[PDB]
Amino acid sequence: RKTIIAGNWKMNLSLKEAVFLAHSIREKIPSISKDKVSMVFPSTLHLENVSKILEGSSVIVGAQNCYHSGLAAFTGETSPDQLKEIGVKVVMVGHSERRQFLGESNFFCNDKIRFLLKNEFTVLYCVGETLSERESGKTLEVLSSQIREGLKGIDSVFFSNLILAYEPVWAIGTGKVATPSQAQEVHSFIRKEISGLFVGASSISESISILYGGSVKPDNIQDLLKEKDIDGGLVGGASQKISSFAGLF
Amino acid sequence: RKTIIAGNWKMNLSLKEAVFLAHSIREKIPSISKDKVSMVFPSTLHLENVSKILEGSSVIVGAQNCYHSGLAAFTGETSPDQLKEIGVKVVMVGHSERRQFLGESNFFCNDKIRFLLKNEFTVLYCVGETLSERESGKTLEVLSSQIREGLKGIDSVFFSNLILAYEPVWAIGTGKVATPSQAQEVHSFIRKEISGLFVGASSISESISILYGGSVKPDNIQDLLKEKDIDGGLVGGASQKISSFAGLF
Repeated sequence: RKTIIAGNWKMNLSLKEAVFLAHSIREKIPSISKDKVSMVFPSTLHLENVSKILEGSSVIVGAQNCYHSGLAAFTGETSPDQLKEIGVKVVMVGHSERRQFLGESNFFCNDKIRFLLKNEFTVLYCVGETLSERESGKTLEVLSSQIREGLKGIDSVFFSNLILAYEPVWAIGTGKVATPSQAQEVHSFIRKEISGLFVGASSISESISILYGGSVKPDNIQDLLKEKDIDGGLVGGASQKISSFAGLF
Repeated sequence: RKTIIAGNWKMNLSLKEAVFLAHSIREKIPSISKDKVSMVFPSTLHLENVSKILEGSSVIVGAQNCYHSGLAAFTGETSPDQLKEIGVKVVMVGHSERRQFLGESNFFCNDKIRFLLKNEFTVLYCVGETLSERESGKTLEVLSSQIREGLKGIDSVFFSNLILAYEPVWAIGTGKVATPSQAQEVHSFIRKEISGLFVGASSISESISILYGGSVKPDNIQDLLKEKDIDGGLVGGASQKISSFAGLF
């Protein structure tokens, strides 16, 4: 099981800032990442640039979203054919901001995930429940649906290229705040749902990385990683400056 | 009233192809565009690149989509702040592929359009009805709604930066085929709806460019431009190779 520290740059950075961050990362992170996998997700407008900078390093670049098609007539969308051409082979699916602000359903996630995994991409699939869902007792039902419907029909032989993240959307500026034990109990559940997904899923459920996607910072990373089923972080704000990002490793 | 020939590269091109097309365009189109405005819309992954190539030329670059926010926490989205930084000041809203495959509503179009126009961008707003809408007699109701709800609350002083396109989605591989008179009667209607949008809209309705977005090719462009209310093209396939694109001017 890999430990992964993934920085999500969201739509927060200028191209100037992205390029400075990329160079800073390339100079520092490979020397301190050690056993941990380093990953970054720049805005699509900046991917080509950032990708050229990080070429030759151990820092993996991913896209924040894509559409489930090769080159074709889909105005506004990015194709995995376009990403592959610039060496980007990781794509994020189902981020809470996309589910909430862009109306992405489990089913649209599933079509992305099927396409990406069939075509040799790594997928970083995000799940998580809102405060209203949690307050209504729907944590289990929502997570279980996100996993089952998100991963429906995916050939088990492709799960080696699937990474999960749990976003405690309920604590995300709500301002409930999530403890490492609260995160742990969700990660254990999620891992148990993977173990039930298809016949013979026992080994895959134990090797799959499940990253924590709530608030992750140098001051709480070690406490999160100590939890048995937490395998890293999908990190927001702290990933967007070199000093905080480097502090995670 | 400007005549505009806008090429939509959709998600159809590799970065290699986009860069070759950009250089080809820069070398040829400025010498033949003459009175016509030339515009291109590359995939977002390629915009930085293409934008650098076309810098200093008369060929205008636009984005195929964006979100209605400055830099902020919207995973997967592109900000007009990011576009402005690389000199892209035109954004397309409401393309039929986005309405159909990405579920974009009139209201989500309206929020994009309000944000873009408030912040000194030019907007290329696409409208059009499906075969089922047309067959049901909803052409008027659909177009009228797309315009009224799309442009709700937009300060009239910003309409100078609004361009329209009509996509005859009903004829778009359906395979009904649209004549220049059929296009004309829609463009005249659309122009009449703009003239009713706000008090004193008479002059703006006569100066606004309304581009035809059905099948546009060197062999039918002159027949389309002869129609009284057709002011250019938003062009798909023919825009994606230099010889066909140059044939439009």
